[PDB]
Amino acid sequence: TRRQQAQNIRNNAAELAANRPHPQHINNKEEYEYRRPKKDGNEPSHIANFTKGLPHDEHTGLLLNSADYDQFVLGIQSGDTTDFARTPLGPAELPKVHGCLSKQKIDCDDDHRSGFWKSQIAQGAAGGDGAKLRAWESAGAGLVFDLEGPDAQAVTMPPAPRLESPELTSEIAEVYSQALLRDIHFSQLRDPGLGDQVNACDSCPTQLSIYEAIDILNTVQIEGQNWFSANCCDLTDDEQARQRPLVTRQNIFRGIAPGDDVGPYLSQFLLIGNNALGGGVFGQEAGHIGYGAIRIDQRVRKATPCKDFMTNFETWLDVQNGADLRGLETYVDADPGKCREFPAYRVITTPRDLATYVHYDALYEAYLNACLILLGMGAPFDPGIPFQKPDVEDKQQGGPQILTLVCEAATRGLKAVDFQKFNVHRRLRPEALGGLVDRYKHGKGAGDELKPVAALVEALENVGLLSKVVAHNQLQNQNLDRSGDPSSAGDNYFLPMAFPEGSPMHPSYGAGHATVAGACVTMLKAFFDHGWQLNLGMANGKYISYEPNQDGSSLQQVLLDCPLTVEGELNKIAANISIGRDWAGVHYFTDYIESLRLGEKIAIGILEEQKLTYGENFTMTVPLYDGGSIQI
Amino acid sequence: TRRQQAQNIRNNAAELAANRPHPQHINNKEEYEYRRPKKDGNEPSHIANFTKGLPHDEHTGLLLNSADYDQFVLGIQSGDTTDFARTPLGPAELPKVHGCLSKQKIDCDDDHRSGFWKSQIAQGAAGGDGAKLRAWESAGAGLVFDLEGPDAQAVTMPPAPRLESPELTSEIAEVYSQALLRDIHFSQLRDPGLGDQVNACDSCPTQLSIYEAIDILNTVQIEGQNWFSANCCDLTDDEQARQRPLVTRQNIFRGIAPGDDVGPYLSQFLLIGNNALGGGVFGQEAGHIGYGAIRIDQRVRKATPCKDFMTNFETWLDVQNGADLRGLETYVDADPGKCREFPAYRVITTPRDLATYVHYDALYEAYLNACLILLGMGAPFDPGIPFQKPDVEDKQQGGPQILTLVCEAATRGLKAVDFQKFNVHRRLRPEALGGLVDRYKHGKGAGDELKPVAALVEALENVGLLSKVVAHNQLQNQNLDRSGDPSSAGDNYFLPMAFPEGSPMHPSYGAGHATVAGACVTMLKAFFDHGWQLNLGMANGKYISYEPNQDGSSLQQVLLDCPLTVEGELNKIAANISIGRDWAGVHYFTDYIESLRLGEKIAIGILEEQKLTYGENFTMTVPLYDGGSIQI
Amino acid sequence: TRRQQAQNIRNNAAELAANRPHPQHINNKEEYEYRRPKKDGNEPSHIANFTKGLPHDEHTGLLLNSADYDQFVLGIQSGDTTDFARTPLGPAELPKVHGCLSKQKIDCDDDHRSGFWKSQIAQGAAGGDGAKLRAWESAGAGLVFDLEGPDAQAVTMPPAPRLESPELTSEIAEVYSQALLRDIHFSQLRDPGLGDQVNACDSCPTQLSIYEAIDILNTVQIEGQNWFSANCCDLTDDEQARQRPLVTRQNIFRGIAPGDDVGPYLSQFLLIGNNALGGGVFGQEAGHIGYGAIRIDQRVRKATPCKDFMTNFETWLDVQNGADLRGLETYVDADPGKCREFPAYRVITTPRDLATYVHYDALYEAYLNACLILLGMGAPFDPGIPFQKPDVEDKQQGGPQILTLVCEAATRGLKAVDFQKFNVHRRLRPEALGGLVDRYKHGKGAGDELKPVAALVEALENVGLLSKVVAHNQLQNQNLDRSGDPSSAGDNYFLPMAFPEGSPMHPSYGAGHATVAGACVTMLKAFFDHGWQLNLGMANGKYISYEPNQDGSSLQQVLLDCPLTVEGELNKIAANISIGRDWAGVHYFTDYIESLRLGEKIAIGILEEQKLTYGENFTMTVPLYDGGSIQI
Repeated sequence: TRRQQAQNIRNNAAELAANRPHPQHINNKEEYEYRRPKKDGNEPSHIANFTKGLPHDEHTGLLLNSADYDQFVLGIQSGDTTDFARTPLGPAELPKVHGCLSKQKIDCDDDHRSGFWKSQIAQGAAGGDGAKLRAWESAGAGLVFDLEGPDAQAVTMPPAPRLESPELTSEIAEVYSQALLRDIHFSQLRDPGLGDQVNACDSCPTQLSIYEAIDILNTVQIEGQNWFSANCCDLTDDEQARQRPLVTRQNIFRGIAPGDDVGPYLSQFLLIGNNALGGGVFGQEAGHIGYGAIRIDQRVRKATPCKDFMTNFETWLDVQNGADLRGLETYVDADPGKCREFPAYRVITTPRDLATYVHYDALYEAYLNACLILLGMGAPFDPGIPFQKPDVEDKQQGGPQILTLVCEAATRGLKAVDFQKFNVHRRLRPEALGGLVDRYKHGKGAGDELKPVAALVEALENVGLLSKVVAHNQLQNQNLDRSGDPSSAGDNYFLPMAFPEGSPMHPSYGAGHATVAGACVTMLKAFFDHGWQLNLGMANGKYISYEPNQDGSSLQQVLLDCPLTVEGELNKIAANISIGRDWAGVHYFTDYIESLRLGEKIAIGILEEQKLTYGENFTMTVPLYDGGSIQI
Repeated sequence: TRRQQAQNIRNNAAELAANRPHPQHINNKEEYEYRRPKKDGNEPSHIANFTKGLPHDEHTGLLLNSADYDQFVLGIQSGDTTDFARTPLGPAELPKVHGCLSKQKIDCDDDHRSGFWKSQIAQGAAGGDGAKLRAWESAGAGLVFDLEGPDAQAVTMPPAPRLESPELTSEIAEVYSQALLRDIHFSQLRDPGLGDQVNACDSCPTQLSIYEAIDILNTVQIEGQNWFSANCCDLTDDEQARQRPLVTRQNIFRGIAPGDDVGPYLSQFLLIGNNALGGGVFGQEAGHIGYGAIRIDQRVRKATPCKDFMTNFETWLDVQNGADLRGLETYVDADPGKCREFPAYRVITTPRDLATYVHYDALYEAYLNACLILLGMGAPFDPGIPFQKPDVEDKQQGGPQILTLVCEAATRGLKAVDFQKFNVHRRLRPEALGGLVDRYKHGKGAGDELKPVAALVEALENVGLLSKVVAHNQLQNQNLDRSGDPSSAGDNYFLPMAFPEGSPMHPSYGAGHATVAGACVTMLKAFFDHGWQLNLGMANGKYISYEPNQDGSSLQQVLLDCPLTVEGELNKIAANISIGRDWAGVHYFTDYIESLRLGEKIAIGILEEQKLTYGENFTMTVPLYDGGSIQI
Repeated sequence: TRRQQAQNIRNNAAELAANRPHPQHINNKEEYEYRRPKKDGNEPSHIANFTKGLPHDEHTGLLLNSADYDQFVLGIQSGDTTDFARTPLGPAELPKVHGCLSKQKIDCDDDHRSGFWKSQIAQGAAGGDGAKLRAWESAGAGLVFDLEGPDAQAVTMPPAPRLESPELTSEIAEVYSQALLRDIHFSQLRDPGLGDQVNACDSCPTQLSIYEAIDILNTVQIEGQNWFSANCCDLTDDEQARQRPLVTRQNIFRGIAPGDDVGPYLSQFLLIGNNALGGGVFGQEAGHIGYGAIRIDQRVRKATPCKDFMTNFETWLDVQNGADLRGLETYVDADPGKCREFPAYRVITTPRDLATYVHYDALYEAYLNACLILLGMGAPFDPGIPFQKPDVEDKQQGGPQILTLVCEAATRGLKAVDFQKFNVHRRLRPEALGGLVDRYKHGKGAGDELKPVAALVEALENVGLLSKVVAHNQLQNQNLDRSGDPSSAGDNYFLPMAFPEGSPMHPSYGAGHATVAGACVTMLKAFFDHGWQLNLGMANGKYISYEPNQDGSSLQQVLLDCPLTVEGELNKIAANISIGRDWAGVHYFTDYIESLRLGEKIAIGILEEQKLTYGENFTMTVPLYDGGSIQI
């Protein structure tokens, strides 16, 4: 009977996931490798680990005490609510006995917290009361199982690069450059041969151009070796797989995924909408997705340009001391004359607008919207699927199953990475590295604590990137909000941050956005005819695309020799959101790719388990990011 | 280890669902009860079963041949792709031998199909070629299992009413009235004491008012017994549970769910949006949901008022003969002067606009949007959940898990009902009953084929509802599109239909919308603090609500003694979409309630299975539609 | 072999209990429904939940902070000793930050605690030192399993009434009346036709009589609907089952259990003893149970009449603030002249004496004593049992097995309800509701916090019950112990309490006494010939009973048309103890009945599991409280 078959199919699906090979998780061992001097001993400095939220020394900016970090890990490893509650959080005083846990300055008894914060912004954040202290997010999310999809520890993602490696130097340099090119028009990030390029309507003091940035990444090197230039023999099988080619105007800041290089940087699905329901009142260039009978506006809230945060020591320290600064950024006010709340809201013109998109990005928003656009267009499903082709011939006739599935996959994604972030890699944030660079150039830290970073900064200084960043930060510090801060005239080398709180309160390696992106897009490519050429139009023989205006009032069309595919744009939107974090300065490149590669494994795993529920015995062809496609 | 624990938790969750009591599915036995005369015998007429798509006699309008229906069922029961492909579809010729299967008129060889259709619309539907033949949707969807949630046959929904019963007469009469009140302003559907009521800007010839409609439902009776008036003793335990009170201006067409009666008819979540991100450029009354950084417009496509379909025999017959007429309805063109594509798109003003909303309603659209509004407002989660309250105190801090869960539930919903629709109840559509009424009054059918309907029509004629419907249809037939049809001057009693194809190609009992509604809302009430009073505002002491303008340009505020709750509006939006179908004339009331009651059981079942994955050992309190709340 | 059979019978008994249907636990959802206003938000007030022990605001008397209650639940749900230890207890100060946990005033460092208490009694309780702080009892008792009997979560008891419901209003009104009739003679609680009625020897100022009280319960109504008057149709299947008839002189305060109405209120087993062992020196009217060779005195400690506690705000607040006041009540001193320590100890004359009986009632005391009386009388066992009838004929010949079984059942009882009290219903105590009434009439609470209670108090005021309670309390406050309290001249509406600490430190719904009562009596009815007519005697044709004297020196006989049965008195003693709490004002009526109905299910379950151990293959016939008897 079905009662038996139901219990079995569910039991069989559990055994499938159990029979799948379980890998062993490896890290760069940096955690306990790099050390600093204590009284009659050397201790692990944890400069190359995530330390945001823990007590940071208010003068130095380094991890205040190691015993805090050692307790912090034990709470993750033991998975105990009690152990994690003993870990000190925020500004702290050092213990009188050596090796004991730091004393937390802030508690529940503090209604006014202005005194503890060193930055003017944080001091007057909570309407004058003083900024609140935020804790670590989803610490015990990696220790939760699921009824469908592979387990969190049943899949791993290969180890992250090191400070001494040439690979990282290119990654941090790439992130720095993106911060200086955050106000650039998206039309610049592509080969000028495709169409006429434009400059952002708002004239912003730029310390770096594209042409310069391309030279930096090809020139930057450690021990006379560039990441892009290094031949296969020198690199490991891991590094070989995630190695990129020489940086080009087309492929700069673009993900290594089929169809990313083809067309403009910005995926169509983040711009275009569906044709107006029934009698077409507007075209696809309008930017209204066919959300059934209602619509979805593709315009995003415009963050007031040339406004970066965490540019000086005081601002940076306070954030790394867990100062809650969410929603302190300002946005452009609307124009009464113009319709559709412009400029207050506008089409994604510059990387800033993408950073804002991903700042409050709903988990699957980017990929749900993509599914709606394709459904409204009338895109065919991968022929292998049942109830396709004519209604008359076969007497049978789904969208419902795919729509739920893109959301299903995201959940499984977060739990897989939340283990990798915390339990395995425990990697520092790019902004947290941005600090280390400045600290070395100010000659802070005890003995040879920051000696590991010495090799990194020289390459960044030798390519002349640091010189620009210091000059760029100087102009940002003339702002009244952080001008009062003592370090304003201190030539701060800190990587500029898009959000006042910068990165979230969870480690860098494994990206929440990228893991969800890889899983959600994989599901969409599985169901849809991945190859299907988007019939957006044709103009003067060559096939038509879209990209934003200089003011972002409408979509400027771009004309391509070959048409854009569903796969190419699905891979491109996956890259956009994942790299969208890299633009804000919260993830490295390698965070994008390895999370994405893990993302599809979680997704694939679900489809293989859900395959037993269907008695049709069909096949689904899923195109992979690493070349060929897998039959399910 | 986890590898073992992972396999077990999944195996344990399967046993939980298997240990749950499995009910036995019962129907009204109407299927093979009502009979008609053949040569030297009586055969099952199947007048009280879903027959849409099968061959209907082109002169009579009845089921052409029973052998077609008997084959149709066998394909569902056997669950064989081959058997279901032999069932004849669309216009057909009768066999020369008696008891053999009908010969299908249309095939793949027909490029032009204009000749087979009797209605002018269908004849010139496919740009002059002639309307296409659509098949049955999701026939084998009820025969699919899932990794999470209870099985399709592990849960049932009690049997549907009969033609002879007084309960149905009120339900069909309620649906008829809604068709005549489809152009009514939503401000009318509430007690006038709450605020000033308005009339729809567009002046439509109305054959029925609210005041009249309220009398009809209280007056209408079978064997001198009204559905609302009948005492508990007379009714069964099933009928007792789904019994309603005497119809009131407040509770007319409103679902029996806590908070449905309270406030206006239209739920806030189908009107209001979230406050503009960052610096508030607009208010909640704007109707922009906080879809992360972008937004969702709450305005829906306006279907040109006073336009109904399937009003005459020719139009009705062709649809019941599986004529594909999707997207033949016309919509109002935009005004160049006004912003935000008005009136082309507008706020949901009249039931028509709700019918359009649910015509292309994305599965979870109504309930996802509701989740976003609550999340953007900053609504608290049911306190029982982990990582709540202060960040500092507990050192821990989800929306991601609930956002996926509302989508997860919908999928499981469709497979549960798709069994009930096809495998169990196989109930006719309200539009298909609308035909039966007309046929009896035209004196069609062989012998006492429609004798069962005789008792129904008399009550509808005795309350004077039919008289209005005939008068209402007359005006609709003066339209040029169906004026040429012979039955235009024939006093057609057919229930007017909102969509040209009317109902979908799957039986009435068990509602796709309502089953998904019940499941999706149940999930939202579980996570959110169900009681939480919405702080939409306060005006002159009394708490403030919203409802549309007469032209639907903005939101007119309504002032209530007590504030609106999250539960009340979540129950109300659940009712709106489910009843939204009843307005279009595709579902009865009982379809709304029993699907919804089944919906929460599917939802509850998932949460109980997913409970094993968490080692926190918390509790979730879920408020039920039938009074008290269940602890998970 | 037996070694195998022993392991199997035990394994088989475990599977039996596992195969029994497991219900799903539902509550009135009141917990998170009723809300109060905080700064820019609404929070769950928890006015309708058990909050005794938690911090209560010392001016208002309401729950001081919700975050305390939310922590309190999490400790129960998580079942963690650590989490429950963080919950604040007793008088507390509010936190400076909002949403954080309240600071406990008292700790281990306080030797003198007089300062924290607001009531004179509590201040000078611990011999001048100041009352101690008591904690919650048997919080983790509901999370313990057993080797015999069904599991705690394998059985549930249907949900409790609400403040808005008419059912509760009658229940609270019934409890209030009992407090005013607590000094009444037990001869009054019966139809005067049975025999001559007497008044309590001690003349007590009574604000309410029986005749008045009977009118109150029939008159009291919510929305013009009385609990006893309401027809079946209006009520739910749960309410239908626990619905009572119009209150009568016979059935007033008497449980709905076969034989409760028959005879006097007070069960014989709480008065009579066994005939003196060997040569009868005294009769059964003496009140000496045949405890083997020794005896048990049926006389109870006399609490000095007209002495009630928690009559003013200060006394009430301190108790609800967990002030330990156990054993502060005074008892009547003995008379040197009279034998058998009278009046210090006496026969149960007034409900006060029953409240004292159940104040220190040993778990099974009432039901063990009942078993001894029946055994000493020579009552026959239910014929189905082995080794019955003649010794000569059958060559075989138990009391030992039943004597242990009544004690066995009690243990299983407490663990079943302790889940319902804490984990499920979490219902407030009647005394805690008694406060809410007063608070509303003093116009305390923030905004519409107590609006829910508004409907309740009006009915109590409209029947004129409150007027008496205020007048009754005034006289009690003239006592020197609570006269100094500021609220003495404040017209206090608080329900008078029998014990200085009133109710115990565990929620109201599910009664420890009633659950044990239902289980213990069920076991006794199973073994004994339930029907057996007690041969207490015969006087002037009609059969003889007993009830106390006005001074309580002996037993006054009552003469009945039909004789009393074992079942009737076993059901009556079960009711007496359960309602004995209702007299003290610690349980509602519904607490008595639903606990009792759950009690027999726990008991029945044990007998079914223990059935496998016997190879005789006999049957036991158990008479149920809901009509017919079940064969085991």
